[PDB]
Amino acid sequence: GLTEEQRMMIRELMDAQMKTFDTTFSHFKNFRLPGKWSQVRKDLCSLKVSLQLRGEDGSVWNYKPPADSGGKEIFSLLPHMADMSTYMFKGIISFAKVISYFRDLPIEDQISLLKGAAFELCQLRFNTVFNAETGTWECGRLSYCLEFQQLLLEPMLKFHYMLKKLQLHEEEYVLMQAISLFSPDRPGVLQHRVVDQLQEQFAITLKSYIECNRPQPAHRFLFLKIMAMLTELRSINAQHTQRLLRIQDIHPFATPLMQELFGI
Ligand SMILES: C[C@H](Sc1nc(N)cc(Cl)n1)c1cc2ccoc2cn1
Repeated sequence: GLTEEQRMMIRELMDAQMKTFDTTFSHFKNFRLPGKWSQVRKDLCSLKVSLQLRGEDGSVWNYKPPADSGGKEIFSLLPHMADMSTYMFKGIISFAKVISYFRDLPIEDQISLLKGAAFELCQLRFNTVFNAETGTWECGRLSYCLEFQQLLLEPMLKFHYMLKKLQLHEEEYVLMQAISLFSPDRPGVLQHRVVDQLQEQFAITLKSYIECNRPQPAHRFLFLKIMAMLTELRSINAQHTQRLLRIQDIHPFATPLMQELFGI
């Protein structure tokens, strides 16, 4: 069964998540909206989605993006998306700051862990508003709807659908976020021991929490189907840091906060 320590660890996680996650994005506003190596900088074709705003008043605005052609007109969705990253990243920074195990680390190590994990916890805070029947991320009054339902050739997508299929609980979707924020192997971490011991506690609690609350055959090898997911999320996260730095190197759009995160 679960111990008192584990129960208190999940409760601090769940608490921090409640307090710092706006699942309806009420406080997301005043954000922008669409009015050589380039070769590759057509990295934007992979992250292309149609966007929908409802008002409230009953209105609907819908944006359908263009087609890679000529050159520009594809950046037409780099300012708003950056606004969304910034809204997200701040929720993720508040999440970390309000966990005692995190506030206890030295400042320089908090900054290391945030820069390693911000993406990963976003993409997780995002799987839970993902709708895999319609392929869309329901962000409150905002929708980002995916434009062959077999092009999960896109890592990110192939990872959103897989994750979704697991039907994790809020306690899961939370512990996976601890496990990923506390990675000892992140550039610039000093207290590599403490952090490794912390991760190790978060894992064993996830594993107990599953063997305690999921006896069904569908849930077998789950804890591991989950750990491998995280290992994968680390890779997608590298591939996109890189992709994102390319776009930025030729068409600067990162907010200050994203500059801090990526050390620009
Ligand atoms: C906002 C980013 S895309 C993005 N595009 C850029 N050009 C730069 C940056 Cl920094 N981010 C995003 C949005 C959603 C919505 C659902 O899942 C998501 C995962 N990531």
